[PDB]
Amino acid sequence: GEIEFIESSKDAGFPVINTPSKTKLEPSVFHQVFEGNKEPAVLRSGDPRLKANFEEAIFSKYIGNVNTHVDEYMLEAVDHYAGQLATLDISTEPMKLEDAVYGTEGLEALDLTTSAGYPYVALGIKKRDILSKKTKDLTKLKECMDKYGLNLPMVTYVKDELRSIEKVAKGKSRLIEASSLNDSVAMRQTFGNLYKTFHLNPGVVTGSAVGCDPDLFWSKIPVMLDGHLIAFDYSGYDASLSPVWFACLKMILEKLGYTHKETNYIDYLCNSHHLYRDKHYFVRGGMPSGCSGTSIFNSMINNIIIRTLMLKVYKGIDLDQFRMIAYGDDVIASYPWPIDASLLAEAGKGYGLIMTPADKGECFNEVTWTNVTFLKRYFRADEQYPFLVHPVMPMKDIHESIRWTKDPKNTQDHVRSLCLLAWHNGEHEYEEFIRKIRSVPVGRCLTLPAFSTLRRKWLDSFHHHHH
Ligand SMILES: N#Cc1cc([N+](=O)[O-])ccc1Oc1ccc(F)cc1Oc1ccc([N+](=O)[O-])cc1C#N
Repeated sequence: GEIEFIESSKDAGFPVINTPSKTKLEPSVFHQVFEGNKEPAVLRSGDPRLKANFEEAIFSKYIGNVNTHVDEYMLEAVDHYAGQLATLDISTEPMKLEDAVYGTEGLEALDLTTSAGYPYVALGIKKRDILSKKTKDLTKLKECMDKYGLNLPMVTYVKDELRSIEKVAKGKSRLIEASSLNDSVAMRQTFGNLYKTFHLNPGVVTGSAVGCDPDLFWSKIPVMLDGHLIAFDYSGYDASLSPVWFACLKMILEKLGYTHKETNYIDYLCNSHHLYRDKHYFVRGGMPSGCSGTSIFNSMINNIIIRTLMLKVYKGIDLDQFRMIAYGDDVIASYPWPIDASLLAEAGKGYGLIMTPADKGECFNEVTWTNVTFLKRYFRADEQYPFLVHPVMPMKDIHESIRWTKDPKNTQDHVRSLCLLAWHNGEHEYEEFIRKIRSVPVGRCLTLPAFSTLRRKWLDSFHHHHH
C-alpha cells in the first residue's frame, strides 16, 4: 500500500473531521493491584510521551507496492483454494437488505456504535438517527443511499487502545477506516452470504477462524492440523498488501461465480479515498482495516499468499496435504514434512510482505503444540479430558487489560469477560486472580463466576449443536 496523493481537505471542499484528541482509557480501580507495562496509544501530535514524529509514524506502515501481474504460482494458489471454497456452496446472490442490516444466522447486525462515516459524520448524523433495532426501518437508509450513493471517502481514525512502551514511544498507533454507512450496507448486501458461510465454517476448508469461539474451536484445531506446525508473524500486513493480491482476490471471487460488477467492490478497498482530520489522501493497495469484510478478505488473501510461497519455494509440494487457518494476518498451518519458514519469509519479501518469526521470536524456530499461539492464545490439552483443549490467554495480557477502563460503569462486564479468559490458566492461577481483584472494595461488589462453574459450563458446552 502506498499513499499516492495528499492535500488539505479545504481545497477539495471537505470539512475538517473532528476526531477525538484525548484517550477514553483511564487507570481502573485495579491499576495498582496488578503489574503491567502497557499504556494508551498516542492519539495526538503533541503527546509528551512521543520519541518520534507522529504523523510520520502512523502512515509509515504504508511501505510501498510491488508492481507485477499474477504469476504462475499465484494462479495455482488461487485454484487450489478456489477448489476448497467450492465445497461450501457460497451463494453469490445478494442478501436481502433487512438481513444485511439488522442480523441473521451467521452475520451479526450492523454495529450501531461505530461511525457512519462521510458525510453523515460531517453533518452531525449518527447511525442511530438512521437505523433502529426495534422497527427494522429501512426507509431512511434507502433515502440516504439514493441521496449519497456508493463509493464515498473513508474516515481515518487513530485506534484508541493499549500498546507497549516501545510503540507509544515510536508513535506507531494503528489506523482504522470508517467506511461510509452506504458502502458498509452495500457490501454487506453483496457479500453477506460469503460472510455468513465464513462465520459458520471456521476451519481448514475456509482456512478461516474469523467469527469463531476459542472456547469451542481450540479443541478442533489440533485435529485439523495433523502435521508439523508452521506459524509466523507479519509486520504491517494490511498495509503491505500490493494491488497484485487484490487482483488474485477478485480472481478467486470470480471462480465462486461473482460477476465483474460484483467484484468492483474489491477495487473500492484497494484504491481508496481517505479523509483524515484536515487532510485528504488517495491510497493504492493496502487493505483498509475497518471497512466491511476486511477480516475475511485479509484471511482469504492470506490463504492465497501462503500457498504461493509454498509453490515458489518448494517445487514438489502437494497442497492437498497442506492445511491452514487464518484470522486476517494471524496464521497457523501444517504440512506432513518440515518446512523452513525463513525460506517462505524471504520469498514473501519479493512480494512486499514482511514476515517474521512467530511471537516476536528471535529465529524461525521449531513450532510445537507447546509454543504455538493463535489469536494470542496458547494450546493446552485438558489434563482430565485430553481430547479437550483449553485456549490459554496469558495472565500478563489479562493483567494488562484489567488495569485500564474506557468506562467504569462496565467494570462488572469487563472483569467477567477477563474471568472467562483467565480460568484456562488453571485453578491456582485463577484463585490468585480472584483474590487480588477482591483486594479492592469494588472487587467485592462484583458477581464473579467460581472456577468450578467455569469448568462445568465449558465441559457442558461441547454437548450441543455443531462443531
Ligand atoms: N459490514 C460490516 C461491518 C460493520 C461493522 N460495524 O461496525 O458495524 C464492523 C465491521 C464490518 O465488517 C464486517 C462485516 C461482516 C463480517 F462478517 C466481517 C466484517 O469484517 C470484520 C470481521 C471480524 C472482525 N474482527 O472480529 O476482527 C473485524 C472485521 C472488520 N473490520
